[PDB]
Amino acid sequence: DLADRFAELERRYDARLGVYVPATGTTAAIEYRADERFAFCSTFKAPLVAAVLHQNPLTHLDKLITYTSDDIRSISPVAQQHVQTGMTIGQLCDAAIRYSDGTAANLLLADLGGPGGGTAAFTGYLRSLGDTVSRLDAEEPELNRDPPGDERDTTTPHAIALVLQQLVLGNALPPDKRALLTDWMARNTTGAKRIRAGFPADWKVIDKTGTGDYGRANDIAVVWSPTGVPYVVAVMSDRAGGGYDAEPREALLAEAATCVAGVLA
Amino acid sequence: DLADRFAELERRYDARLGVYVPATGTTAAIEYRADERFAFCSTFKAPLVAAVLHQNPLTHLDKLITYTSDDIRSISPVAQQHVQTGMTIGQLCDAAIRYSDGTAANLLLADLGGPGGGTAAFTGYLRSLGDTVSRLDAEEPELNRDPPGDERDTTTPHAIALVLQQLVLGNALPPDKRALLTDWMARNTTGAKRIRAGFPADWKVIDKTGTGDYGRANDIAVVWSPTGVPYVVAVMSDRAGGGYDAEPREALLAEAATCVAGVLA
Amino acid sequence: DLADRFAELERRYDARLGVYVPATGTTAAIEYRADERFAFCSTFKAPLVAAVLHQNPLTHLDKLITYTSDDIRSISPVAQQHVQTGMTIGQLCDAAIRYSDGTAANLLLADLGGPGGGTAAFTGYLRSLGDTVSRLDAEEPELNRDPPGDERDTTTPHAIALVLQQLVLGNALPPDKRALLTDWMARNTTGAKRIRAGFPADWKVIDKTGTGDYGRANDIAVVWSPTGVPYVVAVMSDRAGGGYDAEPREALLAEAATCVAGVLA
Amino acid sequence: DLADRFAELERRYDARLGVYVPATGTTAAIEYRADERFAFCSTFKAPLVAAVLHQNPLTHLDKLITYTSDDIRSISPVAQQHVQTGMTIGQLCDAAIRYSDGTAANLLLADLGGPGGGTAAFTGYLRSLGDTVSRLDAEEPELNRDPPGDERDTTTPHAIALVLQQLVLGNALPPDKRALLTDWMARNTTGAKRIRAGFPADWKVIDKTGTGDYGRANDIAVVWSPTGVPYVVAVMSDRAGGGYDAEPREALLAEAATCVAGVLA
Repeated sequence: DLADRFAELERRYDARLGVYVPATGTTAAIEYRADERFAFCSTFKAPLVAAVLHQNPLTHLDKLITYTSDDIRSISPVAQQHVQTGMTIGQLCDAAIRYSDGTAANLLLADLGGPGGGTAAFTGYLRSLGDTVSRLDAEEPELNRDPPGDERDTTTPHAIALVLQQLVLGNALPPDKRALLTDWMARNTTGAKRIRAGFPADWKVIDKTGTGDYGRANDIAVVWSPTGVPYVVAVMSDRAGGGYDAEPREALLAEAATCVAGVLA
Repeated sequence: DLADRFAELERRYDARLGVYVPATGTTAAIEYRADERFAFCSTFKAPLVAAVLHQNPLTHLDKLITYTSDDIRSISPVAQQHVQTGMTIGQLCDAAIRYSDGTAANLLLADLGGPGGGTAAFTGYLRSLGDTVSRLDAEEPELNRDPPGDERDTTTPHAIALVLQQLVLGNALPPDKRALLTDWMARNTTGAKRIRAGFPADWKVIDKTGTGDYGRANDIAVVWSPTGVPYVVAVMSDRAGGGYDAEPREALLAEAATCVAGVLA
Repeated sequence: DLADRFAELERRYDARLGVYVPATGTTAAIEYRADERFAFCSTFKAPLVAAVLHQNPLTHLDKLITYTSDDIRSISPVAQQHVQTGMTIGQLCDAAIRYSDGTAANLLLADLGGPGGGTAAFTGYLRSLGDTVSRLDAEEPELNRDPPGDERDTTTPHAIALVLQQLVLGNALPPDKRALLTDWMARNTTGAKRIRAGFPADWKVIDKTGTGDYGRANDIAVVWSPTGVPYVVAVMSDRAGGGYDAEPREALLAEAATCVAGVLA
Repeated sequence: DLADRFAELERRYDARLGVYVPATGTTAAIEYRADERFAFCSTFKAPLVAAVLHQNPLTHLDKLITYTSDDIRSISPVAQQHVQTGMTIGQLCDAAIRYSDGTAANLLLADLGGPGGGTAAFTGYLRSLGDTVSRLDAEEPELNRDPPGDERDTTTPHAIALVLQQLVLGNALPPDKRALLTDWMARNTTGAKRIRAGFPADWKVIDKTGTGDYGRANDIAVVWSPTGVPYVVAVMSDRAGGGYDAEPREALLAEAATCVAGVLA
């Protein structure tokens, strides 16, 4: 059936594929390696922003945060420009979602506080919505470099999809803060060739990508059918065995998204 | 296999759906009511141009054709504007494909000459390409309103797909004339909500639409995978039971195109 | 001076140009041969529909009208298809506006009744909105062939623009009937290369074209600025020197429309 | 008389507008603050690509360039995705023009070599084409935030228009290399709401945008009339008085482009 093409796509792209689509009232749940651990990568920035939103008032977005030149460690296209000006929490939220700003993510983790620079506070927030599997242990860019098989900084397509469903479609945030998260994901600039490229243009797509070593390429997304029916699509992939320097294949994520669209149509 | 979704689409739209995709080297052929007769409607204008292209040298496209106001007996968005100046054979080809100009099609049939105002000459050209099923018996706009069950002005998704394959992908025309047909189909303006709306934007789509009474809506097309693999997609549909004035449902054709796209990925 | 470009366009196209744009609160009125008589041609079909709407209830649109093949005298892409079934008043309104159906216009004129097949009743309707200049004396297609200098079947850009302003922007019709006129004019299919081709795509354009002998080409339209400010643009032209068979030049109307857009910007 | 509308637009938008259109054989040059200095912003990426093309054979476009995470110090929608794989010189040209990739621009400046990371080499190339005014002193993103009144990283509408004319319309590049520059500018994705939005759709538009702080918004472009006559349109604007955080107003550039189109018609 459909689980055979996923294995076919795995051969043609030499990767390990993970797909989960939560079941709705009208459709059944799509699963393929759904409960196998994949690396969070940049996709954790999606619940991270929601974590800052959940515990703090809206005025917290206007707090100005200053940082130094030693604080930049990974790709940070926005943090590099404001070393003298500083950035507000809201600007750090925009950078972490739409541009995958690594340094902005580290500062938002620090805003959560606690041990591990906010990693313990973040996974603790992950447990509050019922995710007892995911875990964040390092910061950027260390979380992208974990060896295969290591359980640190990992989630699963099943686990990450249900969190995103509660955050965008559920009641994990008041409408209030919920529309801020959704709007940042709608104007994302880093995922044009992934799940968005696999769905027809008349489908609305909001997403948050993830990319790391060992050919790791992820994309969590919420799509809307042309009639307005929403779905949650979690697509993760790595190429463990091809080495640390294995190139990630975005086409595999886009090809799998077309397979999912064929079923939901 | 895929034929369960197609039947689950016929009930939702109160229509009869026909789908055929010729098999390539790596994939099998998709069929659903593939050998059932559907009305040609305006889709015959695509091989009609190929018949005029095939029978004449390239310089024949510069021949000026004159017509009167009585020749405008159907929707003719381009021929209606040049009644005083006349239009060349090449302009008649452009209008019949990109705008589905009914009057332009009738003049091109006259250019083929012969009995039935060129209908016998057109069906003969279809027989030369191996099409032993299709038949054109009337002109515009009579060909659209044949009663259900009548075999006049009908083809089948199997027959029309194999005809289109020889014209675009095969060698039924020399390269110079073949590129003229493909470009006219690429710049079509009437199929934005059919097969084009069912495939992702990174797939190239050239098509020719057809629409008539009894909720008739067809779309023949050639699609190109993002890597460059070509496919032929014939989608035809009617709702004859709903009556002469039944609206055609373009969403059904776009939804079926998304189901097919999921398989070709 | 904008009136120099209009005379420059007249020299470059070998034509006589007429332009009138009613003055709004913020802009001055554009005039060029504004009070010179030009042939109505198909542009009279816009106030003709308003005449049937104004004098008759909405239920009158469902009345079925029967006609014979001898009643088809002018370009009639829709009346030719429904000669056996007949057409309702509402369909005759649709045909007369979106496709410039000549036969549908004659049948709508007959619906106004009176002497001259409804021409005297129609000009009487023009007098009710304050237009003491325009006059319709013949039917289709005779009104398109009046010799130059003849005052029959003529209007002026000044007169026709102020009439159109009352019908779309004014209170000449109640809201329920006004929306029917605007919707047919918005989905017009015969004016894509005239006023529409001269304004940028972010401007909304509704129009009704006219074309006749002696190189007659007209276009009356209501445009909306990207911010929502409405304007009325009347553009008419003929080439009463190139002879009876002189080709009309659509580019002249489109070029003049870009000149007007430059002033309203 | 066009400079009065430009002055009204400056008051309407709280901005300073600069417009220059080089004179052709039949038309005179349009000027408004044509010799006043405006900030280059991203518009320098167009002649920068031409400088790299000019100094190297076509095979140099295949040279692979590698970079680190610190090379991403600005918005780089393409360079952020290929930091692991590296990008050839040709992709850097595509990214710097079609996506305004800041990091791709910095790498191309480095390919020119010399003092100042290639800025001195770039300004030298402008002097070879006769540009005695422009000057590039910094890299991205420092060049976008020079204080008002500072002459660094500035050009003029007069100077930038003549440079673009030599590169697209002149002989500053051989035909094989000229078509590469022209094709990249035709497929631009960042200028849909500027000069392109001010010209009618039947005009061909290739452009390169620029945006920075102090409300800086630029668009240099080459437009083609529907008959095929080309024009060069340089439109620059800033709102320095409103401060560093002043919003740029794209509508002003699109509105001014509509004023120019009315004159060139």
